[PDB]
Amino acid sequence: LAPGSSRVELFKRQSSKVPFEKDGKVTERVVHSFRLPALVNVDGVMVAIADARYETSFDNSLIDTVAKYSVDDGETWETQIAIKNSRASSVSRVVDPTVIVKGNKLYVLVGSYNSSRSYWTSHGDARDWDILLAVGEVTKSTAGGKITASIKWGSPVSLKEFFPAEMEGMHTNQFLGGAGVAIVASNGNLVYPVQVTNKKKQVFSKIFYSEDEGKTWKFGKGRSAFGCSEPVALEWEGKLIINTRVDYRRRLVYESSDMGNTWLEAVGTLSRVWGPSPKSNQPGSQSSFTAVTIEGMRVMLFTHPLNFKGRWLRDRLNLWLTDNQRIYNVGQVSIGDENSAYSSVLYKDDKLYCLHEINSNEVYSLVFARLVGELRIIKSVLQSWKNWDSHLSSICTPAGCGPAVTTVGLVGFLSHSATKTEWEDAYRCVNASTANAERVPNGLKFAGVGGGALWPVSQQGQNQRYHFANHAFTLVASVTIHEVPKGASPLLGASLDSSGGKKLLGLSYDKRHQWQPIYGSTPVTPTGSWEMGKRYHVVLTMANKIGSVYIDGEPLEGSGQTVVPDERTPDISHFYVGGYKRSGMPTDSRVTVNNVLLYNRQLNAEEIRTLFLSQDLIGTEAHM
Ligand SMILES: CC(=O)N[C@H]1[C@H]([C@H](O)[C@H](O)CO)OC(C(=O)O)=C[C@@H]1O
Repeated sequence: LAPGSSRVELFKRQSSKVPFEKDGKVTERVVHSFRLPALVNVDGVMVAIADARYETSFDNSLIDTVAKYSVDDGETWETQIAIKNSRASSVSRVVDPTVIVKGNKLYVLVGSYNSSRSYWTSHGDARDWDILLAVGEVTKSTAGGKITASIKWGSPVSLKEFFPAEMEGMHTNQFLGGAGVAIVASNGNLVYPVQVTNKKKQVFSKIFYSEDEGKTWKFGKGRSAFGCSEPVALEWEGKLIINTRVDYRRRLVYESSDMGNTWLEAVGTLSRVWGPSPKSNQPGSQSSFTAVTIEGMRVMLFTHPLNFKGRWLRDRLNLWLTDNQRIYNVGQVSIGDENSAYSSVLYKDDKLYCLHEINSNEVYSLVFARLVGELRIIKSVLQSWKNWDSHLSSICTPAGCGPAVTTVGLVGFLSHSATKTEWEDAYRCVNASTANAERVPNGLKFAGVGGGALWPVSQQGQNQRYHFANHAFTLVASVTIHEVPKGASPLLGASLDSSGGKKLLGLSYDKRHQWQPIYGSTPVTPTGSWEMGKRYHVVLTMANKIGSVYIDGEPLEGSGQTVVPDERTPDISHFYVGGYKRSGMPTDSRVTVNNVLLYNRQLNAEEIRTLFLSQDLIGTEAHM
């Protein structure tokens, strides 16, 4: 982790002690491993909840739920056991503690097991399982001229009575919380995203919520796909966003406007973006996923390990920042190549913290980190986002003023800034690589075999921030052709393969001064007319499997065709700009490209016409 940042080993493996209560007797007991961090703020007191695995890190062993709390931002802590297991056997355990804060109360939901030695999803029945809720009340005193906190943990109550034997077809077996930190919805509901099994041993996610302060609970009727576990959720613009774990696959993300009655995959923003390993073929993880306000902008924070080592090692814990449009990698929170899987991020009084695991030889500690550097970076990126959105929106468009340039769904913008080999994203998330490029105001001039710029889509590798483009996009640019080509040459497009030979949608230009719009695999029909040196406005749109190509605000003749067979979903390799950037491709595009914009939707007619009219006003050169 970053410059200026620091940590301590707070929950220390084989060292920290907790008050182990059995049969009315308490003994300070050393704990082998601590896992499943949840870090929250209750009325100014920081509270950290986790598993205390007494003798071993094996999942199916002796576990109580431990809590530490601090009134001085983590400088000093008191320690308690928030929830004890049944003591029925040497493997009795309360597990996957999931926390909600409302007023001065901490709602903690745990699974409770008595004697099984096997993993929960493997169970053929529910005989060893219960689902419990404990409430902790947090009070503060200023006696003695100091702040003293205390937390009184009530007895756990079983919520089993609220679990229906049947759901939309299936028969239910067990459920648990998704671990970490859940929420109170804007309407006051307590909301836990939960992981549920059926008699087929399939796992799936749902919304489990209470409209009466936790006295009664209900299930939404919809669900995730099968295979989605450990769900984590936040509320964004009136809707729940449910971020799920999928072992051996990319993470799936869903939105619901009705407490889980209906679930829609968020294909246009966050779903399938985050991979659980470099090859997305290893176990997933628990993730922190919260909505916060920083310097007045509403955003989301998300953590997940990169897992270069594989299996459940889960090294290299990374933190991400997004506004539901752009997706920025803040960086690695953990240190070196240490194993570091589960985590919890907290933003309190304009300070950022992380409670996370470190794992050596299957012995786990939780470190408590002060993310000083990470918050500095975050605030710089958010400033950049605000500044450019402000710039675009402040432009008085050719009428007094016409309609504003749209920033809604604007994800990336290539304009004046660039280096010898990169065209820089003004929004700072994804740069394009270049070859044979010369800098010019608000863009690049390209020439020669192998020339052009490449804006990676699936090529981003593990984490694919532009996976929305396989469902809808609008890509815009101003282009100027300097030489008549020998035969069709490319200007702009979306490629389905690494070379650019198989295109989803694109535009090329030919020796007869015609345009060559390319609609999927359809045979190309040249059309319209172009002139050398003239600056043209180009827009490619794709939505609902149909692509269109506009020139100067006007649809090329024949635009509006099918570019995706309704069976399949595309896997776009990259966008190419100003050529293919492939030496293996024989084309030589001699062109200047300025002001490339990528939106995560199909722009409408008015929007398209406004961008056309304000071409010469949107560049970044004059304002840095
Ligand atoms: C009850 C239980 O076994 N929980 C385990 C959990 C589980 O797999 C998931 O919460 C449900 O599918 O996974 C992990 C894990 O480090 O990957 C830690 C927990 O020990």
